[PDB]
Amino acid sequence: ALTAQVALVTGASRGIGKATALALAATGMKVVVNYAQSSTAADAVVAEIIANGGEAIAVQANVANADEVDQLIKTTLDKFSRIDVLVNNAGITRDTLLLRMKLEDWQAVIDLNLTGVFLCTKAVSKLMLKQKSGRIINITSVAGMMGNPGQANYSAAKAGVIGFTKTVAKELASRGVTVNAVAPGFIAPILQFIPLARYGQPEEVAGTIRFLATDPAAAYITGQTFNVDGGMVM
Amino acid sequence: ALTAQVALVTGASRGIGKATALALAATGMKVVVNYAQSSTAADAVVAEIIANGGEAIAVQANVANADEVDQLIKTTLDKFSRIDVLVNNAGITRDTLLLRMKLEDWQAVIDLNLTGVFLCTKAVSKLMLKQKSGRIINITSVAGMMGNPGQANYSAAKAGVIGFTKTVAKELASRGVTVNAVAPGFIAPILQFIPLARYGQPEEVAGTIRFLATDPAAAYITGQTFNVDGGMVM
Repeated sequence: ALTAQVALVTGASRGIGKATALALAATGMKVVVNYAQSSTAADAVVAEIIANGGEAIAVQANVANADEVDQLIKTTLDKFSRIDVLVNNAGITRDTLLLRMKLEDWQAVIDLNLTGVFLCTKAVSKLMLKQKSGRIINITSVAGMMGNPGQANYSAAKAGVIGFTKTVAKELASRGVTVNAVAPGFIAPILQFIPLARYGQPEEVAGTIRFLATDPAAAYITGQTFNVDGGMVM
Repeated sequence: ALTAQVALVTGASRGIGKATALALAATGMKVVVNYAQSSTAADAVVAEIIANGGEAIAVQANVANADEVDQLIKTTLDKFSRIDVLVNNAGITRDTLLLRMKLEDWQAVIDLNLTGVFLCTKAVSKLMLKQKSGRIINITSVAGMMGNPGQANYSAAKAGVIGFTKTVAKELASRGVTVNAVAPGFIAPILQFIPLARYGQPEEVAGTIRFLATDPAAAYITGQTFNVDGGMVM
């Protein structure tokens, strides 16, 4: 039951991750609020969760580093003893046109946004396969789907995440574990590409993540990419 | 509020349509259960909605016919005075290989599955534009997305619905009206194409439709095709 389930959300301190943490806890899930450096933001997310009648803890971990991913999971299990949903939300950008892009700026975006997804997903997969249940939601981006100048690294990483999602969905499906992606568009030069003529709100992405993560209907949904983008892609 | 909102569901007497009527009504919406020739079954859907504390009426119309569609809308408006969501679920199959496919069987499938969607969507569009709110969900099919031998007509119609969905999404967006599609897979030879290794249940398609139709998060979602297919397409 949702009130006994546990969610791990990476980079959950602000924006989409914060809203996702709040949304998941609102369904009754216990939530691990992961952060890299911004402990204060994370503590405030936890506080809000507790104020609204839920449980949560803030755990520091840079999810580009395997060692720290292990510890993030370890701490999550110590406190809550299980993991039911993983939301891979941690990411960075280092925008620059291709011809100016330093290797380190390519590599840092690949390391966290793509390899970080591999590391966390591999770590929770074993747990989910054992208990024969689980839902994994990877945060991709419209940039990954349509391309966007100045983001050759970010779009490569985010598209990588989508391909990774489809494969892992197929690997874990026999145990009923779902694996999906959510693609936010422009979330609070731009509006001409957004039919709904406004920026999205983080709650709107969070609500969609929460549908995939917790709705009984989404037990039969896996390997998909759900866009929350005002109509930007299709 | 959902408790004062009105949903029209076409082809609602059984299967995905019936589960959808029940799901929307459980959020508190007043539901019009449209049927063509299954009045007894439609009455039973209405009864169950009412028995669970909701509001619904059954209304006869063959939505392939432009006149019956306007009568459907009129009766709906006479009773509930507004339409906030439309679910275009009515459809038929006339399966055969292309080389044996009679024009009449091609045409009948195009008339209901694609042209029926045009008629209902246009009819409610003006209502939704004027009141500056509304959500339209078109039921498509994985057959329209991937192709399926024996279904040149059904796949053409259902792909058409998707292209239609995208255009209408763009047209109605400025008023905040969303237009999406839901692609069911195999819903209760075949299982090799479904990673989750089972048939879907009607309630799982209905819950996804209900999310798009009623969830605040889905206000920023338009022009999308949400697959409920156990992973069949990606």
